[PDB]
Amino acid sequence: ASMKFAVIDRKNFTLIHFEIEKPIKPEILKEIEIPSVDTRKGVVISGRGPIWLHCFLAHKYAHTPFVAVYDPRLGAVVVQSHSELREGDVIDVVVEEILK
Amino acid sequence: SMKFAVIDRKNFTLIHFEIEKPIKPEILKEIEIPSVDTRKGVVISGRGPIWLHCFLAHKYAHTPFVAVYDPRLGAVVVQSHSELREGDVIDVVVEEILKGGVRH
RNA sequence: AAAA
Repeated sequence: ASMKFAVIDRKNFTLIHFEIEKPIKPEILKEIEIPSVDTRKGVVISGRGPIWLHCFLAHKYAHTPFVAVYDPRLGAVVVQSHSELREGDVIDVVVEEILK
Repeated sequence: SMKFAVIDRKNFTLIHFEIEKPIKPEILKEIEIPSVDTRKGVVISGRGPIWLHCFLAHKYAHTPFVAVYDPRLGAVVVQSHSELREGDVIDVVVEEILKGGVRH
């Protein structure tokens, strides 16, 4: 109720975008229901929210080919590469254009 | 462009980074990661992009836990393989730990 | 709290 996920399918990743309605407390990490994804595709995590929410979510998709964190300045920065891409690679995605 | 300060405690290693100027994602290919005592959890702290924080949290996932410093709260546990649970907050004040300047 |  403080938080909601939009899950968008793309060829090479699933986009997971969160929207925080009101300021969250860390106790929420114990209660959050994470979106299920196609585990054969990497994940791009997007949203305006605390660094600890991002780190929590990135860890929760570590079992996928890669995890990329959305930077509105750049695209999605690969922060974990298990089976695909390299850390520091940028995926050319504009999340604002998908959501608008 | 970015340097590390390693602060050894009994309960955790505090890794604090400092950025001299804006970094580019390419830096993640070049960064040398401080080695830690892997039998103690890690607290990550610093002023930098969310992707840097996520990159560092994953690089210390082989330790008992990874906590991310929030100046409003303390160190929020984002990963645990210890008594600590995700969403637990470690009472640290990094601003006070760093007073007087730490060599990076 | 998308460069705590």
